[PDB]
Parts: sequence; structure tokens; C-alpha cells
Amino acid sequence: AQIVTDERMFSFEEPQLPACITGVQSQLGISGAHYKDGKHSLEWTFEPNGRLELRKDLKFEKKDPTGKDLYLSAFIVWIYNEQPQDAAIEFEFLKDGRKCASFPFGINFKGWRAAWVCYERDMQGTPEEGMNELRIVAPDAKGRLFIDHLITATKVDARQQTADLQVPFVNAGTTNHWLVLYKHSLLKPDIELTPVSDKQRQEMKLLEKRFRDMIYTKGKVTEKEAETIRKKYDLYQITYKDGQVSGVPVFMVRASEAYERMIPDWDKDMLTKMGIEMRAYFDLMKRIAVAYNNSEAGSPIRKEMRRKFLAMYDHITDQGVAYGSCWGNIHHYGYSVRGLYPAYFLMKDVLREEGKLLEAERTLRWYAITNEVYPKPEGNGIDMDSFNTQTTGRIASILMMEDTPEKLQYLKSFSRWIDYGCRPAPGLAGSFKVDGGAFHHRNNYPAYAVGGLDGATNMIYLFSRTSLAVSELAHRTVKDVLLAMRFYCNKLNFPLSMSGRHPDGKGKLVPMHYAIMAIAGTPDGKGDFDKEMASAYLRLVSSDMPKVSNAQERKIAKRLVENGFRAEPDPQGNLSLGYGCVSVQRRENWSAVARGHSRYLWAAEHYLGHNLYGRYLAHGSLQILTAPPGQTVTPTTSGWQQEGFDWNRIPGVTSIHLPLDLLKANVLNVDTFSGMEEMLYSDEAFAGGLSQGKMNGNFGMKLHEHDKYNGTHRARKSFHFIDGMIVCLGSDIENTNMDYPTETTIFQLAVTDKAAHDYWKNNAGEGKVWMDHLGTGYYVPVAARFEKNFPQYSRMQDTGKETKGDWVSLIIDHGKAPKAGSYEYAILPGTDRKTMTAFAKKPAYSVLQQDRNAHILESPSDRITSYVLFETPQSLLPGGLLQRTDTSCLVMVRKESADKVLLTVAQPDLALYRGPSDEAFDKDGKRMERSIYSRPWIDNESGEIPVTVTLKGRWKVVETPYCKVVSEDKKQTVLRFLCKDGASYEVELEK
Ligand SMILES: [Ca+2]
Repeated sequence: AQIVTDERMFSFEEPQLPACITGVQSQLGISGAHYKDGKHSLEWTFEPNGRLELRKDLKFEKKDPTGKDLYLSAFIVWIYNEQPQDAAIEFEFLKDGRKCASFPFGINFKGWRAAWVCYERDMQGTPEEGMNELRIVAPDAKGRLFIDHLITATKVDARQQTADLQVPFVNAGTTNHWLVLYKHSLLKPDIELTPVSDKQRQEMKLLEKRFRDMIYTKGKVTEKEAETIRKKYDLYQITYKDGQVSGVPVFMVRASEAYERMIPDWDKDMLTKMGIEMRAYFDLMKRIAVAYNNSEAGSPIRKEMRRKFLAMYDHITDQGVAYGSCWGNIHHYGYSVRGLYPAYFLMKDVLREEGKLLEAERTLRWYAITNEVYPKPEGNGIDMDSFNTQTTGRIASILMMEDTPEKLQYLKSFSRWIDYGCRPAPGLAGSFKVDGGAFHHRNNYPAYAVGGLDGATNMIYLFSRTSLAVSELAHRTVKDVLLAMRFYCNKLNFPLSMSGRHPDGKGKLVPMHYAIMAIAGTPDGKGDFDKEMASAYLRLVSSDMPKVSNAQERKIAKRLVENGFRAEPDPQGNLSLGYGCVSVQRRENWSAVARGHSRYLWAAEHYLGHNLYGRYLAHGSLQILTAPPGQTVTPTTSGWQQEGFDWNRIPGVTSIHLPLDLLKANVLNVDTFSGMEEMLYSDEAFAGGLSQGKMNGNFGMKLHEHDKYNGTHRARKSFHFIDGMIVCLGSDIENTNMDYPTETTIFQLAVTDKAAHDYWKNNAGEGKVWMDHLGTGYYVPVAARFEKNFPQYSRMQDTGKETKGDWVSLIIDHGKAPKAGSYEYAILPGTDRKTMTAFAKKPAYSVLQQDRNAHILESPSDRITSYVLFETPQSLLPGGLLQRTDTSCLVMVRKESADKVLLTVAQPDLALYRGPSDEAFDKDGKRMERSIYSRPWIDNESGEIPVTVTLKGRWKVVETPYCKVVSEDKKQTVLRFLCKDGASYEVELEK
């Protein structure tokens, strides 16, 4: 049966020809030899310059004059050619006598090709409402064509029609990355052609082995697997008639958009529901290709799978999956075509034997848009989504080629593309950053990074230890990103604040990335294995020879253990992500992760039905990820679950406690640069941390909630990470909300097991000293309120459905509409009762100042002075050594002895733009919501900011490109730091 029956739809399934179709100097007939729908098509056998005339009301309708409806009326056909001709058909559309619109259609192809052409945009001339004739003018030569699936005119999503070799003129304006297969296939290389050397030929052989092993591992073909294959394959009804291939027509899902304005009950996924879509088809081909490689040479099953693969190949190529073919509409083809590339690659040698390899090679190159690899990168970094989706297809298509100089040129081009793609990207752009941050949607986004890393990681390894290897810079950048991720995840899970739009506590890092990079070798190429990567890997899969599921990962892991590699100890020290506004302190097995936001970096991503209540995720959050020594750190072990969680009381934040219906994100489409999303960045540049000797550090932020919600709410918050202690300081907390209280939350923890319930039965706890059921201590000198809510009510992050759980909370109660609120408390994770009582009697720190100007603090035992300087300090700074500062910044001083001092400085202002905050103001003076994508500075290089420090006494320093001594006398020593990227710059001082 033909899908969709309509007066405008010509499918030729009737025994007699339609009376309205007549042929001039040509013969017409119903043929069953080729068909795109039903079981028949129109055979049009023509003499030179013969016409095919369809005399019926074409039912073209002019575009909506109001502009409300953007759909354009389109003509749609499928043409079949048995004999390719270096010529073109002309399509003519006439009202009564005269032609109004026309378009050319190339016929230099074998098989089915489509054309979706919009009357108003893509056609020559001007279309008219009421035209009632279709002419198909043949070229000045004889030949034959089969016509099927002809829709005269119907309204269609105007964005989606794609150009190819048959219709290069279609949608000339578009820059849609999905639709530019033809445009970008025309691109030419700039890397010069060279012949292939013996070493280079062996290297290409090596990339193929590496790639085959990557997508495939030898296995067994079960009787069940074989029966499933036969059942799925038979439904396609692939058969041969007089040398011609036919079978059930296969479309890619979006081809349904043709019938959108045609059927009342339209379903976008109707073709998938019919088993007629491409994903299933190419999935089966992969399935069969795998089965062939898992069978003994000369066996009946191997011959059977070889036979089935080729039959499926012939049919899909006949249907139009070939070079220079885009089926009229190709948007979002990526997902349907995922199986294509591995299926064809696994079947290289057999395709060559059949004389079909060159063809196969070209179709892969076409659909992977491999020529996009030709251009010289203009800068560092590419879209994370490129690494995520474009790597597999492109590399497979290149490995399909014969060992020719053209293949080497492609390889050189591909390596160059990956190389610059991995390099530190500027601003909020690219993929990877100098400090280890990984960007997508213009912030650090682990959930997306994870997918992008798959590509980058796999391609680095593929090209590794070879003349085509990527630069040290590219290799080290990705390595550092992975090392950072291992640091801020604990053990494998993303922290809550870094969950993006999925705060479900499920997102994890991928151990594979580490194992792949371990066998990639050191970034310089001098080491066969990467030691840091290997031991990082073995920690992440440590059981507590490891146990793993994925076959190719198990192979690598076996190699690493045999080569004597052991698991990492839990990473120690301090991380500061300038790109992402995150600081992490790590001692023992625990971690403390701080996250804020700036005028460059958004607080939280809100989508429809995703992350409804996460407004406060970056309001200076501080999550403690922990577990009893010996057990793996999990959100569950760190005292977090989704059900029952008070979304207002994100650990560490200063926020106004709202009812969930008021806390929910009011998601809007704010401008043309975005969709239904909320991504709120502040108007303050001062947010970030410093990292001293990768061991300790501090964090500071000027918190300022967006005017969309509680815009009066602002605060100065700081974190000070000294050894196994995190001291939290706050001042200048203020808002004008008199309906709901402002709170900083010391901790909010889930009570799950029996032992947790028994611990809280009467635990007071004191006193100036608290200790939870997870073994972490809290020194709280200020007045604080304790809540034991068994149970506590909340809602799901996505669905909003009511959830409950047993929760325990300690909060610092600022009033309703505070004027100048403040707090001071310290967190010591993985401690004991004894240390805590001793800490209460003699705190290991002393506050030097705590106001709008600065939060300064020292620890005599650790020999450390911490400076969070919010403003230029007009006055002599406390501490004894650091006297004055040029501009608002972060400083930390460590005293080795009276003679040796370690000085470290950071400038949290990323400086993507230089002036006052980029803002669009209201009639009343409120900040207007504008999506980050709309800002013109999002790709800017981080600006250099000079920071000058004044130090007491004579000091000698070794000069660096980033640190210079400016002025010097008997009393003072001033130094100038050249700051970038929110990075931490440090120097060693000697008296
Ligand atoms: Ca038909």
C-alpha cells in the first residue's frame, strides 16, 4: 500500500495511467521495476526534447501574508535513472499557457534521487496561485527515467530543504550545519600533496587496525542473534529483477515532513513506527557486518552474512544513500546514519572484492562532510558537539580510501583539525581550557564534556606515536582536562552544582577516556604509556586485574596491569577553575567544591522540564563529597539524594527561602539567539579562586541575583582552603524581600540508613562545635538554627512531582530583608571528636578583617595568610607582609621561614570585555534578561590585567614573563603580576 492518499499525490498505483498525464514525443507506462512508494512508478521513455505533461490544478498556495506561518509551498519528486547522463531535466510550471516557474534537475546518477523545491524561494521566475500544468522537458538527447512520489504542491517547513548534485540551487541562503553537505563538499585542501613513503604506508595500516579494534572486538555469533538477523532482514523484501535491485523503500525520519500539512493525524515519527526508517536499516547492516567478522572463513553463515550485507548495500545505494544525494530534506540525519560508517568500514575488503569500495568511500565522505576538515583552523578550539558526533564518520571515510597521496592529504588535514580543536579555546568558546575546564553552552559543562571527550580522546590515541600525531599542546590540554575532571568529580560523579540542567546525581566521568589516553602515551611522544593517565584510570575502576564490562576497555586494562601500573592514591591539593568559576580542595578521600558565577559565566541552566529549582546552584555553593575511608565516594555517601531536598538550601549558599512555585524557573524565549531556556549571569566580574602550589587556596565572589527574581539580593562571600579545613566567611548580605527569610546553609544532609537515624536521636551537638553522621565537623561561633525534618517535602528536578526524605539541616538565620548580614563558620571533613573540641578552644585561624573591602584570615600553625580583596584597599593591609594592592584581587602568603616566602596572586576577573558591566536597562532601571549567546564578546581572549603588590622589607625574586620587580628600597618591595585567565601566578621570595 502507498502511504498517504491525496489528490495532489501521484504514486501511480493504479492499473491505468492518470488521464491528466500525457506524453509528447515520448512513451509512458506503469512499471514495477522501480518504486519509491507502493509497488509501481511512471516509466517515461523519451526521444530528444520530449515532454511529459501533467494537466491538473497544482494547488499551490502563496505564503502566509501575515508572517505568522513560515511554511512554504513545495514541489516534491523522486526520479529514478538506470543510465546516468551528463545532462539535466527541466521542470516547468504553467498557468493555462505561459510558464511562470521553472527549475533544472541533474540526471547524472544511477538509482533514486529526490527534489524538494519551494515555489517561491528556490524556483526560477515567479509562481502564481491557480497554475494547472506541469511540464518535464527532456534534454537534447534520448533516454529513460522513472517518476514516483510526486506531490504537486504542499506547505512544508521552509528551513529544511537541502541542496545536492541534482539541485545545487536549493536553499541557497542557509548556513545550517546539517544541510551544507553539497556546499562544503566543494572545499579544497591547502596542505600540499606529497607521495606516500614506506613509513607513512605502514602508519595508515596502523590507524586502520587501531580503528577496527576501537569499533569492533571478536565475539561469537549465537543462534538467537542469527535468527533475529534473518527476521529483520526478510521484512525489507530485497529482491532482484533483470539485474535490477528493489525492496521496501527506506526513508530517513524527517521525510515525514512532506505529509505534515496533508494528514490530519500527522505523526513526526510515523516512518520509524512503520519500520521504514534508516536508523533500523543501518543498525542491521552493522549487526550483519559484525556477524560476518565473527564467523569462520568458508562457513555457510559467513557466506550468508556476506550475501545479506551486499544485498542491503545494493538496495540502500539504489534508494539514494550515495554521493551527491540529500533526499530533498536531510536535517538531523546524524542519528539515523550512525550505523552507516562502522558497517561499511568493517566490510572494506569485501566491498573492494565486489568492486564497490570507491563508491562506498565516496558516500561516507559525502555524509560525514569530510571535506570540512580541509580548511586551516582560524584559531584554537571547535564545538564540543563536533568531537561528540563528527569524528567517527569522518575518520572511517578516510580509512576507506586506497593508500593514495590523496588519503595522506586527508589524514594530515584531519590531524590538523583535531589538533587545533583540542587546544585551549578563548573566552566561553571552543572545547577545552588552559586550567582544565571543558566548555559547552558557554560554561563548564561536564555532561557535554564527557561526550566530546569520547571523540577527542579516541582521535588523540588513533593518531598517537606516529608522524601524524597531534601536537604536545593538544595532547596535554585534554590530559589536563581529564585530570581536572577526576579532581572535581568524586569519585566518578559530578558535584550537584556542576550538574548543569540534570541535577539528578547520575552524571559521571567515563573511565575509558583515561585508559585510552594511557595507551596514547605521553604528550611529547617519548613514553609508550602515560603514567598519570594509567593510574588515574585504575583508581576509577578499582574494585574495593579490575572488573569491567566493555570488551575493548577490558583489553586496555589488562595491558596496563601487565605493564605494572597500579591505582592512584586519592588526588590531593587544590584546583581552581577560572574558566567555570570553581575551586576544589582535596585531602584524604574527601573533596570540598565551591562554585560561583560572574558577568561572563551563568549560574544555572534551566530548560522546560529540566532543573526547575536550581536557581541557587551557583550562589557560592560549597558541597562536601565524602565517605568512610575505604568506601567509594558517592552523593549517597556524601549525604545527598534528590527526594526531599530543600532546593533553597544548597549547601554553602546565601539565598532567600522561597516556596517551590516561586523558586521554580520562569523559563522564557528571551531573544532570537536562544530557545526555551534560562541562563542567568551576574553583573559582577569578581568571582573565582586562587590555587597556591596546587595544594591550598581561596575563593571570593560578589554575589548579585538577577533582576528577573530577587534583584536586591547581594552578598560578599569567601572560602579559605587551608590543609584539611575550609573556612567560610560572609558579609554585606542584603535584600528588600520582607515576605521570606535570607539564609546561609552550613549543611543539609540526607538521613538514609539506620545508623544515621540513631546518630541524630539526641545529638545537640554543642556548643560552638557540630559533627554530622558522615564524620565531618563544623565549627560555628555565630548563632545558627538546627532543623530535624523527618520527613521533609520537596519536588523532582524535572517532573516537579512531590518527593520526601529524612533530612537534617543547620542554617544561619539572617532576618527578612537584611541590611548588612554576616557569617563565620569552618568545615573540617573526615575528622574526630577530639580534634573538634580542641579546635573550639583554640581555632586554627584568626580573622584579620571581614567587610566589603576584604576578607582576610591567617593560620599561624600552617604559616598562611589568605587575602580576598573585593576592592582596592585604601589603607595599610593587615598581615605584616602584604601592605598594599593595586586593584581588587586574590592573594595568599605562605611563610617557609623568616627568610623564604611563597607569594601567589590571582585576578578573578576573566576580562572578556574591559568596561562596566554589559547591560540592557529597563524603563525602571532593572537588568533585562538576555541570553549569553546574544553577546558579542563570548569568543574574546581573556584580557591581561596588571596587579601590583606592595611588600614590607627587602625581597629578592627570580623574574618571569609574568612577574617583574617594579620599585625597591630599604623599606618596601613592589612587584607587578601580569594576570590572565583567572589563573594563579606564584613566585618564590627570599630576604
Ligand atoms: Ca508508486
